[PDB]
Order: sequence, then C-alpha cells, then structure tokens
Amino acid sequence: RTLIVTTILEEPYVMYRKSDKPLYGNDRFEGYCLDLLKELSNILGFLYDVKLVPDGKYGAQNDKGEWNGMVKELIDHRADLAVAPLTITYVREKVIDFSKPFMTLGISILYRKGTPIDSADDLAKQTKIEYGAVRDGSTMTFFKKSKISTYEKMWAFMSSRQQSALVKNSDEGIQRVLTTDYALLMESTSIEYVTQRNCNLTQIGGLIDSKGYGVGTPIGSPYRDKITIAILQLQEEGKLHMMKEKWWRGN
Ligand SMILES: N[C@@H](Cn1ccc(=O)n(Cc2ccccc2C(=O)O)c1=O)C(=O)O
Ligand SMILES: [Cl-]
Repeated sequence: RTLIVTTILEEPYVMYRKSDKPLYGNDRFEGYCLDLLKELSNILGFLYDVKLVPDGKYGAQNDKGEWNGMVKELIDHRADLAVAPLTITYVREKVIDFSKPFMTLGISILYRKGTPIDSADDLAKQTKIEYGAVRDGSTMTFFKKSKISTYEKMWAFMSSRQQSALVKNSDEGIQRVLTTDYALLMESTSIEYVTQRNCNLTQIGGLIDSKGYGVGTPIGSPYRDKITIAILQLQEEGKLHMMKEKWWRGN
C-alpha cells in the first residue's frame, strides 16, 4: 500500500522546489513537512504519494456538518495521512484522528526592536501603539472568543479600529509593523520565521495561547500511534530541532 498524503502549499512547510530539473512525484516538493514525511516513511517503512489538497483548504465544517480541505480528504478516505501545519483541535478530533504534535506553537506579538513594550499587557493598557491581527484568521478569532479580561480589552480595541487595526494578510501586517508604530498578533512559528529574516523586527512577550500541529489520519487508522512513536523518536534525538533550524534559520 502506497499511502496517499494530503498536504497544502505553505512556506516553509511545503513548497515547490526552485528547479526545472526532471523532478516528478514527491521530488517536486520540499519543506519542513516533506522532510518530516521522509523521516516518517523511513522509520515506519511505508511508500507514499504526496497530493496537494484540491481545494487548497486546511479543513472546516459547514452548517450541514460537511467538511472541506485536508480534513475532508481524510474523511472520504482519499488520503491516508495529512502532513501539514494542521492544528489538532476538538472539532477536528470528532471526525479524524491525529498523531501527537510534531510542533507546538501559540499566538504572540510581532513588533519593532528597542521599545519598552514587553508583553500583551503593555499593549492593552495603551492606545498610542496600534495593534491588531489578520482579519478573520485563527488569531483574530482567539481574541474575539476569549473571556480573558486582558484579551477582551484588546479585542474591544482591535474591533473599534477594525478598519485600520485588522489587516488583510500576514504580508500586509508585516509591512504595517515595518512602516508604522504597529504590533501584529500572529502565530509564534510565523513570527520566528519573519524575525529570522528581518533584523528590525522582534517577538514581544510569550505565547498567548497553545496548540500543536499533528499528522491527521482517518478515525481508527493503524498508522496514527506509529506516527506518534516516530515523532517522539525524532524529537528526542534532536531531529525535529535540526529540521526546524534547517527551514527557519535566516541571516
Ligand atoms: N494551522 C491552521 C492553518 N494555518 C496554518 C499556518 C498558519 O500560520 N496559520 C496562521 C494564519 C495564517 C494566515 C492568516 C492568518 C493566520 C493567523 O494566525 O490567524 C493558520 O491558520 C489550521 O490547521 O487550520
Ligand atoms: Cl494520541
């Protein structure tokens, strides 16, 4: 059985290789998730075929309980595994299984260096520095559903200034931090990726929430626990660290 692996284009997890050489099948791709998949294949001993998810979505549910994205590929048994920066969540666990996480991350703050600002409190108790998040993304949702006193104030701040505090996308948000007295709330993985490449930017404070990326499988898949095992081995031997450094390290 050659396993079908659903995944999604997302830098630096999954990208097309910058090459016109005759590369076919799995060889067309590179990135952290491709390296992880290669290690998993070698530990477990499986053949695999990487397939980009056709609708280009991670996976969410409609009012009819119908799913899309990589999650739907697994549910429909059109993929054996999903190896991507796919968040392990309560709603997804109802319909698919996940290995234990290969990466743990959380919302944090991206801002300029050399400022007194040190945490989320330093932003909430002031208005001279604008702060927001990518509109309609996981990060904004967190602040909109959070009952944590301090994050309720931040959302009340971001929302009252929806037009200029909530950006269109990461690229826009990053440029906004670079070109104005602005702080962007974004996942720690992305902040790390951007700060490695912009010496003028830095992360502020610690993790605001916590979640992990896991390998998705259909419910009952006999590969799930084996993949967890392999992940732990990689973690313990320092391979996940070197895999992360390989892709994240900048100049
Ligand atoms: N992990 C998410 C998808 N995903 C993946 C990488 C990632 O950086 N983000 C964060 C993100 C991407 C684009 C725009 C906004 C945001 C955000 O942090 O809100 C994700 O939401 C999921 O599983 O649905
Ligand atoms: Cl588990």
